[PDB]
Amino acid sequence: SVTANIENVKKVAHHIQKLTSIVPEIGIICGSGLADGVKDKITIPYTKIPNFPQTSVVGHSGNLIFGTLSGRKVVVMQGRFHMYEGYSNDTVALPIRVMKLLGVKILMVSNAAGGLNRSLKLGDFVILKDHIYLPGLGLNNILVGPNQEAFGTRFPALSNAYDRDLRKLAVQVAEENGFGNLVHQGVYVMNGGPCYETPAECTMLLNMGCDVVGMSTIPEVVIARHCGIQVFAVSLVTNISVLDVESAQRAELMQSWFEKIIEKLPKD
Amino acid sequence: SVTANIENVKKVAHHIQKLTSIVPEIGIICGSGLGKLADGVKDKITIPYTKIPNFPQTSVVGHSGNLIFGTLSGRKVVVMQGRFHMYEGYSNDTVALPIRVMKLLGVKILMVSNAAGGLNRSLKLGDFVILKDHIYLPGLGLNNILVGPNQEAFGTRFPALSNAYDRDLRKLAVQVAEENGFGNLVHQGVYVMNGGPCYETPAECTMLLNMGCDVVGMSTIPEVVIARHCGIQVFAVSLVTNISVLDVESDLKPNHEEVLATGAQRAELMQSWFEKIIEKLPKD
Amino acid sequence: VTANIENVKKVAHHIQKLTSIVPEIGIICGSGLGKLADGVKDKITIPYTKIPNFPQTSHSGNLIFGTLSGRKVVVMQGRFHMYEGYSNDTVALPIRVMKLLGVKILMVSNAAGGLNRSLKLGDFVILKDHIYLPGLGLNNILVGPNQEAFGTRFPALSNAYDRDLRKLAVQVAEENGFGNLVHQGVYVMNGGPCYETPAECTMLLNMGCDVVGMSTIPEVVIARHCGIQVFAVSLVTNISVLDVESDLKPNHEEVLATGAQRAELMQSWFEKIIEKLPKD
Ligand SMILES: Nc1nc2c(Cc3cccnc3)c[nH]c2c(=O)[nH]1
Ligand SMILES: Nc1nc2c(Cc3cccnc3)c[nH]c2c(=O)[nH]1
Ligand SMILES: Nc1nc2c(Cc3cccnc3)c[nH]c2c(=O)[nH]1
Repeated sequence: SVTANIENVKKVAHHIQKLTSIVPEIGIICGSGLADGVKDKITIPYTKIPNFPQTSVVGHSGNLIFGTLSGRKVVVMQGRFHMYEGYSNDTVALPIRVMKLLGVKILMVSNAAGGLNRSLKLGDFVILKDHIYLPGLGLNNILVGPNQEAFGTRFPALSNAYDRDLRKLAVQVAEENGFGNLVHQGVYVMNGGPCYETPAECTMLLNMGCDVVGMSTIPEVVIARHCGIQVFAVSLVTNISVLDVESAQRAELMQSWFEKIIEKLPKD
Repeated sequence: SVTANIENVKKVAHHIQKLTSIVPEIGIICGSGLGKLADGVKDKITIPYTKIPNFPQTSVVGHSGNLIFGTLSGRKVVVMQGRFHMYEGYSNDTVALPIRVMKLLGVKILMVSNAAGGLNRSLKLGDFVILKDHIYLPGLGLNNILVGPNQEAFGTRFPALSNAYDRDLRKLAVQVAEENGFGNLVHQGVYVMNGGPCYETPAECTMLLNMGCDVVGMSTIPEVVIARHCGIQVFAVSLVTNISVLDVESDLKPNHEEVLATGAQRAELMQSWFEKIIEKLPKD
Repeated sequence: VTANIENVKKVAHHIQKLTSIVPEIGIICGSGLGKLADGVKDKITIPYTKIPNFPQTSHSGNLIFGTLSGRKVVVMQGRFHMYEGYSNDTVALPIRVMKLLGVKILMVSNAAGGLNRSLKLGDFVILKDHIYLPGLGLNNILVGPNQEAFGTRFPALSNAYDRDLRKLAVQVAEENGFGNLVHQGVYVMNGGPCYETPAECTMLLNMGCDVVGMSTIPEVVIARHCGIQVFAVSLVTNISVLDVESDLKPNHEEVLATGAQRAELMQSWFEKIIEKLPKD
């Protein structure tokens, strides 16, 4: 890993700009579980980008996808970097800082999560309105280390981290497209991973006021807000958390939802 | 330290197999209270960690740890004498390797004891608390022993911990305690790991109790996580070596000498308990 | 360099060659103790940069020896915070150096957010206990081989915030007419460097925490480990926001400003405490 400072980020941004003329205004991290629908698209493999972080192979590398979507210029990250895999703070931060320099103003991110809130059902959508960053509370915050002042301040507040206006809009779109009944808003808590929670851990997290639980996202969100990118994030409830020791389907819908949100985003 | 990958683990397992012919089916990590257990082992061969290439090395005021093979209640066991605790600064790979070596040697069941403070207010000094679940605070916080590339030869990328403390082994242990006349000492509860090496402040204890924790210690969970990852069945018990202090105004305090002494007091009972459990384990 | 007896001895001896003051009280100036450094009489200033192997800061820090209310003190101007990326050994060494120099009591101030709903801006919250979130999570300053020359493998934190020093500090505030500003409570450490979200604040409050900050606990842990008595106060520089719907937010400039506002009061308070410390 190398440092996500202005110098290195500039270098990566410029290489990318030589491969495409698209200036992205919206960044999309897709998680669980569209990229096609993107029109006039060019695909850049991470492997073709000097110093861009590399992904988990098996046989297949990640891609950066530029193009348009609902008439908006977007860049899509296909292939994420998760802390449980062992990646450094700098590795996880760089792609987000590269988006900033490329022009990105809004980050949209989806993930899969377990449902703690007892009123949640399988397949529900839970818009993040706040989070609890357990690793960050415990000295593994993605921002630990010298601050890169070119991107943001030493002590960031996370006041309106999940932009309330984007949340309102997303609810409105779901409502008028007839699935407002699947959509909730709640608190996402990050478990460092890679283990699923024990029933005791789930019970503790619920009593902590958490609604859903996952292993991702918060580090990106922290980096995004740090450099002034607006954030929208949703969890797909892919399972109901088990609280007692004694104890691809929604993809099309989710894609359509993001597509219809982007179409209504206020454009400068 | 060497990565706990299949290559390195294989190498260590093979060296050990050259020093003994015992194929262990039960693995025992002696904590507080299992000091005497090591002795009762019959037909035993002792292998010092120092004689095992690439096996992690221990601390014990100079004296090295040992691996002890032999039989116990007619069952073939391997006993780890000397553990690796995270607060000592050991790596994830160091702590994981011994457990993965057991897997390749044939181990099917891991039995582990430890000492812990009593958070649940109904607990008494010297009580036995069988773990039925845990809260892995370091794991929640990105210091999970499994962080890093997954070793697929041993297990999956995203393990569930559904029945981590095998319910059948727990039921059996309760039965053995009951019929041998000490069922009144035995409880079941949730163990929470504090990374250590400090004892908890009263405020921390109060928080952990309200979190739903019954006992608190500094060990064990990492081994249990590695064991479950590679499909070994787990049985674990805490000896309550002290009552957690919840009030800043108190003058009671955790004393490591008193912790060691309680362990030594219940040691004979605990050894007998493990010995009688092993004797009733369903044998393939 | 490892904070072992050999390295600490080396640093202690170098310092002792630059000054004859044997300190009995150690002061870590946080938010509010800016002015305290000045009031120190007969003072010699030693810059960290002149001390071989002493940790380096992020203008350099200084070690200030001298007297204060007739007592011999050493003042650390410039701290080492974990969020900056410093090692356990780096944070621990200065405190271990104090031990060898003669320090018996550590006084520390910091700035914190107010979780307890009864707290007001500019209040003083004497620490009577703490919750060490990084410590619970395997990032305890003491992780690693134990340095036996300084203390035991498994330290208790029974009376970490000496009850007698707390009682005294309350008495001093009371008789000097600001007893109404002073509370006692539980301090929780957030590793940092981010301010807490409303959800995190809500969780921390329900955990039983009164104030939240990013410092102090590691030094306290090292101090208690080697048997130094500890006194620590938080200045409430902001009220924690518990609601996502609010438009109030933590502002570092307002944090700095509140600190500077109460600085004179805080200095006077530490000065009048030291004056009443039982002297061997
Ligand atoms: N911590 C946690 N994460 C998840 C996820 C996210 C995930 C996990 C593994 C593979 N792919 C995605 C889904 N459910 C949960 C959960 O319950 N807890
Ligand atoms: N955190 C915590 N740990 C323990 C232990 C574990 C132990 C092992 C060896 C020596 N000393 C302690 C026992 N009791 C406690 C406890 O109360 N809290
Ligand atoms: N975590 C947290 N810390 C603080 C502080 C301390 C501080 C020191 C340096 C810069 N900024 C803040 C003051 N208030 C808070 C807070 O609310 N939360």
